[PDB]
Amino acid sequence: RKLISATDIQYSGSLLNSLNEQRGHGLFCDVTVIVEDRKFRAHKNILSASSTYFHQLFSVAGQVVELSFIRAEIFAEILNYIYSSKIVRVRSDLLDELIKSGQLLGVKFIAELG
Amino acid sequence: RKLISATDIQYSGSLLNSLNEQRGHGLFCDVTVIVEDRKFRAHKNILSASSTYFHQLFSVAGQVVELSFIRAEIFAEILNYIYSSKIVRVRSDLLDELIKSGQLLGVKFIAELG
Repeated sequence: RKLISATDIQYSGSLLNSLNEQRGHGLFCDVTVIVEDRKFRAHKNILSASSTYFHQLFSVAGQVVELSFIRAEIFAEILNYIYSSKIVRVRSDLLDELIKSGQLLGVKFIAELG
Repeated sequence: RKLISATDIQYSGSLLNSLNEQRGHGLFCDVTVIVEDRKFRAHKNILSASSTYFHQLFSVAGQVVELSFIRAEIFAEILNYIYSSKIVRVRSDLLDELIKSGQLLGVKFIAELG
């Protein structure tokens, strides 16, 4: 008569990495985000969960969203984070800009790097 | 002239928890799994990433999958893990059974509790 609990310390990382690979190939991706003229394919369940702006958007029909006021390479970073929990070796000047796009999109961790 | 990296230690947990809540309400869920006569709503991107059996299934059309040889309450646990990275206070006798369903579904961490 006993209870067992187990935690998979590596789960989160492998999941996220599989999910990031999925979006690299468009696997299971149900939305396309267009920034400047670059198109990012992605998963609504992930963006909704992690972004208050996308949370708002995806409570209604929509397969395409067009964003302004944010550069493609900056948005690329927001996604990389959304799909890894990390920003990695970002250059110090792009930071202020990155922080702002996090603010616009409601990605708390990016918004609050300052 | 400098590079910045940041890691969000809490990201994985919040993401997973938001995702688990989503499936509790069927939000963004694109598959239904029927075990015994219980129906579980879920996300293909998550199950594909985490289960080799579902990975196989979801490379083709299909909105419903019917499983046999696995009890509902046992499958419920596999999902809870898939959506938390943890099994929590599982009773010791159900374990052997849980391990087997992990084997059938190809959920490495569950398969390898022995």
